[PDB]
Amino acid sequence: MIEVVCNDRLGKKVRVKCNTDDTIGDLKKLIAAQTGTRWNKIVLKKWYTIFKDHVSLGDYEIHDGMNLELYYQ
Repeated sequence: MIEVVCNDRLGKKVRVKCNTDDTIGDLKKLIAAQTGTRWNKIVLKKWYTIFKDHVSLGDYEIHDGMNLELYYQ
């Protein structure tokens, strides 16, 4: 299992729950299909890494309990 906190730099705090097996596309939908912040305009990047759907929480060094930057524009 892998927990990922989606810190809304815009002005909010929304924690998420997923796992290594999960992918970027799924994660994007996890938040988008909850708070309604889309999955395209939303800037979901941990520190500064391009989160591509063709992955599984690994290419960007993912751990079970980390924070991610969430910029809304």
